[PDB]
This record gives sequence, structure tokens and C-alpha cells, in this order.
Amino acid sequence: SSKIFKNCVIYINGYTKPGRLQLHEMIVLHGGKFLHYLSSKKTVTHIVASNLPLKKRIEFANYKVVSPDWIVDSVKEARLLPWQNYSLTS
Repeated sequence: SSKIFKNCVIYINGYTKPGRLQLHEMIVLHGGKFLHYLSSKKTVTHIVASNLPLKKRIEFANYKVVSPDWIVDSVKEARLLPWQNYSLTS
């Protein structure tokens, strides 16, 4: 229980470790929200993914795209870590 991820709406794209359900639980337990699908950029704040194929680099251009480590390490540190430190792209 915390509010680390308050004001975060996360969408997880593709395979991740930890897995989707485990990350969703961590997000909800620590104050955030998640989406099952991404119909628009209206509310999502961060995309979580292990890697980006070219087509995904295009689709998620101008999105904050970070590794699942961002969720894990933030929970472990009891503090929201800078998303840039976990960005998949420069």
C-alpha cells in the first residue's frame, strides 16, 4: 500500500518479467492505474515494455516507454524513480 504511482496510467506492451498480472497488481496496490488496451493516447502516461520492434518504435513515438524494472525498482525503493532512467529510447 502506497501512492508511488498516483496519477500514472500504465499500459504494458508485450512480454514482461515480472508478468502482466504481477505488474498490474503492483501498480494498483501502489496508487496507479493500468489499461488492458490502448485505443488512444488520451489518458495513458507510461508504456511498459521489455523491447520495441520497429513498428512499435513508430506506434509509441512520443510516448514515455520504460522497462518493467521501473515498476519493480520503484516499489522496492518505496519511491517513484525517474522514468527517464528506465527509458527504452534516448
